Amino acid sequence: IKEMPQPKTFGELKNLPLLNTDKPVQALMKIADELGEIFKFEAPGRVTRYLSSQRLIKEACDESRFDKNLSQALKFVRDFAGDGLFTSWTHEKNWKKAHNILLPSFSQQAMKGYHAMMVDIAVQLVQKWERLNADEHIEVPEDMTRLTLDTIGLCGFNYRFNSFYRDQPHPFITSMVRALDEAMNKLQRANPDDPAYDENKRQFQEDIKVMNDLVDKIIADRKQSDDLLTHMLNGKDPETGEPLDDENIRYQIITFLIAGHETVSGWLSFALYFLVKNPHVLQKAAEEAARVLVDPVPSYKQVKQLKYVGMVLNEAIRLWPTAPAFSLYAKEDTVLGGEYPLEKGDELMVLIPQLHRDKTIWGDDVEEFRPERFENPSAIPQHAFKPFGNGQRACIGQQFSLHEATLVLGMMLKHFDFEDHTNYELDIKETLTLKPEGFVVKAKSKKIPL
Amino acid sequence: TIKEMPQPKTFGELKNLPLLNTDKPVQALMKIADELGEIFKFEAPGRVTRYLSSQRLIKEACDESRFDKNLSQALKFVRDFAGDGLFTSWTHEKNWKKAHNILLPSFSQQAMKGYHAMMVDIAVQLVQKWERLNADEHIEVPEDMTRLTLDTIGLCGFNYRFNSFYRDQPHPFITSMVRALDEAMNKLQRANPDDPAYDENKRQFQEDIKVMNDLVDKIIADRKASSDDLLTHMLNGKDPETGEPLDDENIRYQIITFLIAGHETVSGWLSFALYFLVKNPHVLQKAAEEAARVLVDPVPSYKQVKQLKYVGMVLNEAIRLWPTAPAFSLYAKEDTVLGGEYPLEKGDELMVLIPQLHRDKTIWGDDVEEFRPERFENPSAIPQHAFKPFGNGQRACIGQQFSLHEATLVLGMMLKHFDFEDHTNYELDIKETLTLKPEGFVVKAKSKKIPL
Ligand code: FDE
Ligand code: FDE
Repeated sequence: IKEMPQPKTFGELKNLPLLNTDKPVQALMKIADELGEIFKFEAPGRVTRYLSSQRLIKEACDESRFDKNLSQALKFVRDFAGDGLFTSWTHEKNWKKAHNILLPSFSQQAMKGYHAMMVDIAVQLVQKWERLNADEHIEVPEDMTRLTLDTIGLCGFNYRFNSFYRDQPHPFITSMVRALDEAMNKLQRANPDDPAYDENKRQFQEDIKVMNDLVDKIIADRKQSDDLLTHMLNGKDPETGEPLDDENIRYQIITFLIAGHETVSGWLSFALYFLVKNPHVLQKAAEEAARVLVDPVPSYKQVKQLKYVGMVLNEAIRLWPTAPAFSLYAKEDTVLGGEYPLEKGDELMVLIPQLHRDKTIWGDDVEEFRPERFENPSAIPQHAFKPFGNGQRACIGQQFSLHEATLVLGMMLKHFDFEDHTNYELDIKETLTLKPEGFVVKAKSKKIPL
Repeated sequence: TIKEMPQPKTFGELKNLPLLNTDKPVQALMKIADELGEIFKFEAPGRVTRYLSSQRLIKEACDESRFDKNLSQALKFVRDFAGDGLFTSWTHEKNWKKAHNILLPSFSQQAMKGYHAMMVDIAVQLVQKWERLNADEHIEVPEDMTRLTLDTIGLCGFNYRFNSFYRDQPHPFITSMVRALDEAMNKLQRANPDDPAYDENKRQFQEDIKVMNDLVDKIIADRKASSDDLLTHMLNGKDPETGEPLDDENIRYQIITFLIAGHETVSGWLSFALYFLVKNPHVLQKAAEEAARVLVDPVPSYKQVKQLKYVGMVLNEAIRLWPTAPAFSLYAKEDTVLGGEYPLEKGDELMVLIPQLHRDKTIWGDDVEEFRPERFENPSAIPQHAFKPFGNGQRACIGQQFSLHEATLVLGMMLKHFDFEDHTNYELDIKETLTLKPEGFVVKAKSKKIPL
């Protein structure tokens, strides 16, 4: 039962200066590489422990001892998402209520309903790229969020953002980035009440009104369908017989627009990066897509058969998990790993990109992109691969993402050949999530019609 | 016949508490009363209470020899900032009867003639706000009603001007007060009060207590500068029974109590009164007939307000359907049997479900859900204890004369100066803090172009 490592302190500022970058998650990974499986991290008022090894995280994922915690990041995001599924505490009224009301919308059969609409937007993406003249290129992260925002909008709410009819980023997304960017910058503000932050605070509200105005436009377009929005309005709580409060329903819409398109958007962009940097892996998935997608538009069953594309997807999110961390707190007093005592209420952070690079589980080539590690999904021991959270607070849209990413990635491989014409150097922008910045490619159409 | 009491589904050691995990508990209890009848038991971990809905038993609960006002768990939570004020006091406490005798003079008929000028001040400000809206704009009723009623309690009670109509967003006192009242209501439904989910709530609650006290510190200090209003009786008056004036801790509680109770239920009341009228245009047209008839001066006099009797009936039929203070609690002085059927031990508590009492078919007929102001044309015809929107007995509402005069004046001038359009076909949505208000009620107002 020994003492815990800790990085450099700056007097009364503690460890806060060490995350004084636009890339805090990558700075924590360096500290993890420098200090190991666990280290203590102090801020003016907060203290947290970062876990990097599967040995300690395996006990942290035990729901008998640990419960989902709202990190200082989520408490700031709660300023515009409120008590929706992502930023809710487990033991507060609306998490249980809404979790059970929304869960039918993510069943395997609900996915069959989404498929036609997912195919709608994916065809729009293929048609955008097929109409590029020979000199033009593609901005990967921008066209992916065009697609992922449109999917969550059409399937969830029957609302058309028409992102492909906008050369500019969609206004909802542009202020959302600023709101998520603001939240992350507040984690680095020592004294958030300095007058210097008065422009920053007023812009922050300006961006929330933009997010709420769109939601009221989504609500006004309804009040003919059995989508996710019908379920928010109509589902009863079995114990009380009542539907979700209107203020919560606005909160869940925001949550799904954000969590339901950004992490999928980063995902697809990373998968395209690793393919275009590993050209043999790209032709093996291109062979599978040419084999399985035999129709002008894909069917639901065909997506289920793109086994190798799926492994590409799992190996990308292993290397770069687009939601990079989740937080826990100590239900009751306990000792961690038989060496580290924790009092009730002590907080842990699972550093997901560090868990997925644990040499002791994945072998001594953790940093290489090898999709063939997931040819045997069962081989990997429990709690070693945690890109979607843990337990009852794990990602509810866990199958929706996989189907959307697989379908979209499948059709791109069927219809285009991709050249990394600039020799792109991977640069990971951090909002609270991860995405490659300025990643561009060229796509020669294989001239297969739709 | 002595009989066992109805009780809805139980959820283990949580008892009946899961049933009220909603944003609108009073309308949920009206659903339970509708299905289990005139009385049911409701259990929570530490507490037990029985909810009454029918006049036959509620007239029995209104017997002051057997039952005395009880502080429900909701009132005990408000006591965290209302303290020893009139509303959160036990009848047997030293500071209830003391403060009651000191402040009751301020709500007399003789005081009412003095307030009339100040009420007109606020009311004219509201009229002028609506006359200066551009053609496309609309009116959010509860927000402008709180602007009116709060400015009224400030000026009439403390000679203090909140200037709520010179503000775009709510007054900061109003936001901190509602968040405090919202907290108090939500602590009632909460299973595990030490869960980390509630640290922000405890923080924010304390943040909201300091702002309400700071504002009271501004009112008290602003007088040490400078009258014969309610605050003068608080500071200078002495109790006629004991010859003691009020404790300085207690005076701070009385100012808070009157800021809350002296504007919140009147603003909801007017909002509902305006709601039912845009929904019954024959009733609305009849009420503007009387206001155009009686209010012949640019501003109304005290005598003219007392001559608006149909407008008053509109207000009474409004508050029957939606009593903005929806319940009050009682406890049993001694062991007694209620209705000859339900035995109660000494100290057991009761709750009066006022919107259900006002929905008794045995008293009001088979159209209790219809908005008919003409039930109040015959003042004597109502049975006793059938209409209890202002509490009971010695703990009844001290300002019901005050509220009625304020509400009737404002409702009267609105009818004289405007035509009201329900341009959205507004669907009634009743937000619950601990009181009742319509939430998103909006209307448009055509100026009748009558000068002031
Ligand atoms: C719609 C959608 C879509 C999606 C996607 C995704 C991707 C790609 C990735 C991801 C992730 C994730 N998620 Fe995700 N997602 C979603 C969602 C969600 C929600 C709602 C949540 C929360 C849940 C609960 O709690 O209930 C999540 C969730 C999630 C998580 C966890 C959180 C915490 O904090 O714990 C993670 C890690 N997600 N994700
Ligand atoms: C100033 C003012 C104004 C007013 C108004 C009103 C309206 C509109 C309604 C109402 C109500 C009421 N209230 Fe009212 N109000 C007031 C007040 C008051 C007070 C102070 C009280 C307490 C009394 C004794 O107890 O002493 C009341 C009170 C009252 C009541 C009772 C409570 C109990 O718990 O019992 C009720 C129900 N209120 N309200």
